[PDB]
Amino acid sequence: PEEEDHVLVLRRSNFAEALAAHRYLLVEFYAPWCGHCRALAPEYARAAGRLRAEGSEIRLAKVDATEESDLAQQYGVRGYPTIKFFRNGDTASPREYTAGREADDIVNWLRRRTGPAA
Repeated sequence: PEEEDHVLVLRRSNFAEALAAHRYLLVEFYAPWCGHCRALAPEYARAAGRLRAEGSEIRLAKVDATEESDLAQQYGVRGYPTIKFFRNGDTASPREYTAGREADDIVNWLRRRTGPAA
C-alpha cells in the first residue's frame, strides 16, 4: 500500500489488511488543515524513518479522517490528531497515544510497548 515517508496510508479498503500484517501498528487519524496535525506530520515521519533505519517491525500509519470518516467514527475519533496503537490486530482495545509529539518520544513510547529490539 501507499507510503509517505515510511508512514502507511490507510483507508477503509486496506485498514483490516494492515492490522493483520502488522502486530505493532500506530495509527494517526488527522485532518490536513489542522495545525497540530501539520506540526505533527514531520515528527511522525521522522519517527517512522528511524524505526525503519533500525530494522523494526513496528509500523506507523495515518488516516485522513475527513476523507475516511466512517472509519474514523468507528474508532470514536472526535478531534485531531487522534493517535491509537493496535496490538496483534485487535481493534476492540487500542491503546491511546497521549505522550509527546516529537520524533524521539514517539519511538520511545513504542519501545516501551514492545521492546528495545522489536
